[PDB]
Amino acid sequence: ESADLRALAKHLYDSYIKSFPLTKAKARAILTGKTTDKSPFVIYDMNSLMMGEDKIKFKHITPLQEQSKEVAIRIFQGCQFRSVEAVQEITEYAKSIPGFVNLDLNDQVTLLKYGVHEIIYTMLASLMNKDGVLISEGQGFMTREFLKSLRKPFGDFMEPKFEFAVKFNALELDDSDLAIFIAVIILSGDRPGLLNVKPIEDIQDNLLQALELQLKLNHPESSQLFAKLLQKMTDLRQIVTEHVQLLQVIKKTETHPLLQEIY
Amino acid sequence: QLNPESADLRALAKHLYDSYIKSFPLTKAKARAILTGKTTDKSPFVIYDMNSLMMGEDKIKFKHITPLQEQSKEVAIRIFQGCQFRSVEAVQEITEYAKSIPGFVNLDLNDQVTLLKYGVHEIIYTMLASLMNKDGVLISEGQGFMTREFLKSLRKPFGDFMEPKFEFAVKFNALELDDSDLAIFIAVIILSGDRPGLLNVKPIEDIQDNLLQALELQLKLNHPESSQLFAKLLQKMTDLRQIVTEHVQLLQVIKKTETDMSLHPLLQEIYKDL
Ligand SMILES: *C(/C=C\CCCCC)=C1/C(=O)C=C[C@@H]1C/C=C\CCCC(=O)O
Ligand SMILES: *C(/C=C\CCCCC)=C1\C(=O)C=C[C@@H]1C/C=C\CCCC(=O)O
Repeated sequence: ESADLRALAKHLYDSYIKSFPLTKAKARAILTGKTTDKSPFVIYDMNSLMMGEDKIKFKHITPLQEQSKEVAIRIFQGCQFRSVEAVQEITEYAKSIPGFVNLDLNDQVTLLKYGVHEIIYTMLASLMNKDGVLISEGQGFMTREFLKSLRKPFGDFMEPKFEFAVKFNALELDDSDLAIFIAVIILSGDRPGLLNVKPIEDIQDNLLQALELQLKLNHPESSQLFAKLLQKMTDLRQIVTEHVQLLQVIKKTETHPLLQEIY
Repeated sequence: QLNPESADLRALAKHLYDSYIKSFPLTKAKARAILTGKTTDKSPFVIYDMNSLMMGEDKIKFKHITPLQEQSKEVAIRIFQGCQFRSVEAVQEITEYAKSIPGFVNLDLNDQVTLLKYGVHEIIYTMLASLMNKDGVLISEGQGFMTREFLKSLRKPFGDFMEPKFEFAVKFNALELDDSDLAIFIAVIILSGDRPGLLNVKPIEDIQDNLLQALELQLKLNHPESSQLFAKLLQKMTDLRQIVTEHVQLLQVIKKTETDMSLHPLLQEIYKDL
């Protein structure tokens, strides 16, 4: 049924673009030249960040008064706001994956709950390079060295992912490939608390076929790509528990009685 | 049917299965023939308590897995000293298995040592799975069987080193893999490239790309019904990591709780900034 897989690939790609504003393609051009011609505001140091707040006016996160008086905190604060946006973008895409909405409600919640981080890192890679990462709509670009520049637990917190980004992007996958790759991550049957694994596994099984095919056609040239891709999930889990430990440390910091609530 | 290029890969599969057998005494075929009690000559002595723990050392072979030492007042540790030496032995075998992997000895010496460094544990847990069933694991090479419940009780930290294993084992054994499969898979594992500090990474990838192809053909030929087993097996590699990680974690605590216990240079050198 290799007529079914190619149609399931298109559907997911179609849905991936509707649910996600900044594609991997759009993101790439901006890290190179066909910037539309409208280049991104490079945040390279303190004064570039400060000035950043009003030019790119990512004053969605930065608004809130009583707090924003210690730079790196206002930035982490940022990474959180956008992550919350993304999680609703992921949830929506998810609901586009055939069979998902038909699963036991709890499991949908459960698969989403345990799979959004793996998916946020995966796409964060679509938007970063060895030296930097696109922020807010693609308007900005925060430097890698400026990130290590942050002090306390912040200094290195992003550096883990930069290393993961390089390796992952070396695979040179495009959105066409990522849409399917993301459907697989969600349909993971080893998520704790699941109640009906058979359905989920069957779905991922059909997704893994559609991906294997996608990769063969999209990259005849590259051998065993499918295999190196599945192997990356090992990095992702490992990267996701670590980030989960730094959270632990920042919780040796002081960071409203309705903000932490949402998050 | 079998195109020239594919036939070239079957050769590889048969060469590793051959080197695998020749390097590992207790294969999965033997281990299952023991665990599934299809025998009256291959019956293991079960250890599910101190009593039989005492019975076991008397009954089954034991040229001191736990070397020179009078009964170090605690079983949970005796088991561990033995469960330690046993691993150093596996790295030995695994190291010999590697050498047979085509192109592996032809690599920068420094890289060989690193491919193992990271690959040795992911492999020990893969194979240890062959010696397990939901209820326990074989010891002494089939001669004994230590029940999963006895272990889980050992004590304070010591009763926590084995759950992850049984946890993986039952899920991994679920794939129903056989020796000729494991041999190729374990070769892939060693031949990573995604391993840290690997000086020359390219050559590693060219060898793995091959091992991965061999595994792909093998699994399809050996499991015509197993839909996407190739993939399902590759994902299991992530479980392999959490197990290793979590272990390292447990070991450090243990490196503080028990001041008189000894690791092993080799075991420590793997963990040495792992
Ligand atoms: C931000 C930090 C924490 C996320 C919340 C954790 C819950 C326990 C993350 C980080 O540093 C790595 C990924 C995210 C970044 C946020 C958005 C990425 C944008 C990718 C896109 O949608 O194109
Ligand atoms: C050894 C206990 C029993 C194995 C019996 C079979 C012999 C034929 C266990 C095991 O397999 C899982 C953990 C431990 C050995 C593994 C690593 C040694 C120390 C490194 C560490 O994880 O701390």
